[PDB]
Amino acid sequence: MPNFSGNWKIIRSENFEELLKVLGVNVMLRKIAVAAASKYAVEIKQEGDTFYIKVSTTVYTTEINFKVGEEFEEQTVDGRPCKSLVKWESENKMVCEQKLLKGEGPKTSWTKELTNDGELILTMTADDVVCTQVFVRE
Repeated sequence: MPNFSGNWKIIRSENFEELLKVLGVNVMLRKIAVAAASKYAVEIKQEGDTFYIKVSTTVYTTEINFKVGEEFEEQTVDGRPCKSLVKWESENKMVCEQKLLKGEGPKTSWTKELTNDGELILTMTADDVVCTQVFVRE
């Protein structure tokens, strides 16, 4: 039945550069990351509380597996290892809070939401700054 499961292709990406900036990515790389971000695809397999997610661009791909409620390890957007915990927020929104394994750094989090008109909305936060990316079904 229609849920988060499927194959998504980004259609819009607001605030990406500003986010990477908070994470101390230099300008040339930020510019390249913005370019790479327009080929963000996401594959989601969802069964109940349980999530498989492949995010990729042209040259890079990552997979996460999580169950809502259960702690799991992943990377932040700037690729630092962190412990992550996802909770539902309503029927079709989950929110994930992160804490770093080693080190100090910015407060990061992310959210995924299925909208009523069939878009997948992703937000990623670093302190005061919130990136938003919209996807549609491949």
